[PDB]
Amino acid sequence: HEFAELFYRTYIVTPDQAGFQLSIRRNLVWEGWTGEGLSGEKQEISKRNILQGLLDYTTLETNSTELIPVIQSGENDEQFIDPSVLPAQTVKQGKDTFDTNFLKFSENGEGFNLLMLAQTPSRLKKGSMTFTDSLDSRIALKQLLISVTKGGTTELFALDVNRDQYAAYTATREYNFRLMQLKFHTSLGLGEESTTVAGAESALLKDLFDLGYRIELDVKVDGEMNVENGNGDTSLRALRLARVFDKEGKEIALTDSRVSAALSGLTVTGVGYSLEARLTNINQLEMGLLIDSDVQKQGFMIPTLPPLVIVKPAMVEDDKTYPRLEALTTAYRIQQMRNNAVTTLLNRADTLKSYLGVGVPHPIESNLGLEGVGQYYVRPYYNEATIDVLNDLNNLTSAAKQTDIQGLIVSKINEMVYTADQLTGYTAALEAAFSGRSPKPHVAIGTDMRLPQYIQINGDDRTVGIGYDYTIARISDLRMKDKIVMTFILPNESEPHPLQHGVLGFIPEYLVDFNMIRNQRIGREIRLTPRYRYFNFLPIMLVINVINLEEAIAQRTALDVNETQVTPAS
Amino acid sequence: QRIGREIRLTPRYRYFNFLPIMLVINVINLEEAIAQRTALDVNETQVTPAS
Repeated sequence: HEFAELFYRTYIVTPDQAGFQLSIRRNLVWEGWTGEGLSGEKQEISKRNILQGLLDYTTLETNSTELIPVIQSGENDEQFIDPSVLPAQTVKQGKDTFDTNFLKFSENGEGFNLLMLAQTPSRLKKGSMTFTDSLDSRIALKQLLISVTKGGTTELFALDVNRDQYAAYTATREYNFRLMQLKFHTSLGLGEESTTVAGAESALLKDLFDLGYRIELDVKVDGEMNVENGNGDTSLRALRLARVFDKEGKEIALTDSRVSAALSGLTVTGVGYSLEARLTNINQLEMGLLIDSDVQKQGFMIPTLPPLVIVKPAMVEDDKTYPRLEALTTAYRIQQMRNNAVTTLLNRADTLKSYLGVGVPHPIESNLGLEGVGQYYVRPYYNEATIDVLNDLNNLTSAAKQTDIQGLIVSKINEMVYTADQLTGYTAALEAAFSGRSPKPHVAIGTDMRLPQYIQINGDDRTVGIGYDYTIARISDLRMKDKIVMTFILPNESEPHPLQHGVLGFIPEYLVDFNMIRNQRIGREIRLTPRYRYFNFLPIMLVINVINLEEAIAQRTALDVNETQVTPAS
Repeated sequence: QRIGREIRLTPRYRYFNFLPIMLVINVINLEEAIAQRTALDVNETQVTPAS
C-alpha cells in the first residue's frame, strides 16, 4: 500500500533488460599533480569536490605569488631578525613549505631587497628571476612586532596593523618613475584584555590591567619601497609611552602615583615587521586551481525470487478448497509490497548506525561501503534520539495534557528536521542539482498506527515546519512499535536521482498453468514467480524513539521547581 | 614543451570598513532546552531560621 510507495518509488522495467546502469557527473578542483606527464596528468591523488566548498570555508582559497620572505640559512640571515628573540614559525605557500619569522629594521646600513628574499624553492626550478617580479599597486604592513621589557623577562606582541588608517604605502612622486614610501606614525593602543602572541595574557601589565587601564604608544616608522627592483628600506624612529586613560575614557597623567608605580621599569623597543606585497605578473606563471571532471558508472542487477506454487487434484473443479486467483495475487501483494520493504528499511537503519555513528556528519565523497550515488551530492548524516514523555512534559491542567504532549513531540520533530537540513546541506545541494525550480525539501513520516492520533492536531500551525511538505504514513506491522523514521524524498519526479531515497526494481511476471505428472499423479498447477528488488540511494535518515507515553498520560507529574537557594547552602 | 589553451581570471576586489560599531550576540545550548523540561527557578524567602 501507501507506506512502501512513499519510500521506494516504483520503476517499471521491460523484461528485456535485467538491470540498469547509472552514470553521474561531478566537477573537481585540485592542486598540481605529482611530477609531470607530457599531456598534463589525469586522475591523481588528493581530489576535492567544489560543492563541498559552499559549506567549507577554506578549500578554494589560494595564495600563490605572495611576496613572502623565505629563509636560506647562511645567505640571507643578516637581513632577518635574530632567531633568539622570536623562533622561526613554519608557513605554507602553494605546494611549498618554508620558514619565515620577521624582517629586521634598517637604520644606517644597506637596504634590503624584498624580491631576492622571496626566492622560494618552487621558483628556482621554474627559473631564476630576470624580469619576472614586479611589485604590485599596493605595499602595506601586515603585522608589527614590539617588545616590552621589565627586568630580564620580555614578552612579544605583534600588532595586526593591516587595514588601519595609516599603514598603507602611499606614492611619493619624486626621484624615480615608480617610487613608493611609507608614512606610518600614529597612536596604536594596547587594550586591557588583549592577549599576547602564542596565546595567554601578559605577565607584565596585570597590575595596570586589573585597574581597568590601558596604554597608549606613540610609534614613528618611515620607509621606502621600489616597485621596479625590490630596493627598499624602513627605519624605526619613535616608540614610547604617551597616554594612559581610565576605564571611562578620560586621561590620567603619567606622573600619578598609581600610574607611575605600574609603569615603573617598563620600556618599549621595536624589533621587526613584515610586508604584505603581492606580485603583479602581467606575463603570468601560476597553476591556480585546476578544474576537471569525472564520471562513475555503477551497475544494478534485478534478481528472481522463489516461485509461489499451487497444486490441486483436477478431475473436477473446486472453489472453496482453493478459491479463485485472488489468493495468489493477495499473497504476492502482501509479500512484496509490505514486509520486504520494511525489512530493507530497518536494515538500512542498522547499517547507517554502523557506518556513520550518531550525530557526526562526513564530508562529500566519503566512504564506499554505503549503497547509492546519494553520497556524491549530500554529506552523509545519521542521528537518533529518544523522548521521555514522563520527564519532558509541562502540565498545569489535566484538560490539556494531550496538547502539551503533541507540542513536545512536534517541537522535537521540527528541531530534528531543521538541524538535519542545516548540517547535511540538502537544500543547497537541491538547488544545485536542478535549476529551473526552487522547491522546498519534503519530509517523509513513517510510524505505527497508534502515534498519528497524537501527531495530528490544529493547535500548532506547524507540524514538520514552515514550507515543508510532508506525508504521514501508517503501517500495521509489529516491527514499527513506537518508532518514527524521517527521510527527505522527492515528491514528484519518478526516475532515479542521487536525491531519490529509493527505487523499486520491478519486472512484470505472468502466471503459468498446465498439467504436470510427477510420480504418476495428474493435477493442474498454478505458478507465480516474483521479480523485484528494493534499491536504496539517499544516505540521510532521522529516527526518533517515543517511549513511556502511557504512564505520562495516566499520571499527574512534574512541576519543575528549582528553589534557588537564598538559603545558605550555595 | 606542451601546448594547450589556458584561461585565467585575475580578480581585483576588497572590502573596506567605515562605521566602528558592531554588536554580537551568541545563542548556545539550544537543543537541550528545546528537548528538555525547564521551569520556575524559584527562591525560598527564608521563613525557616537561617537569617
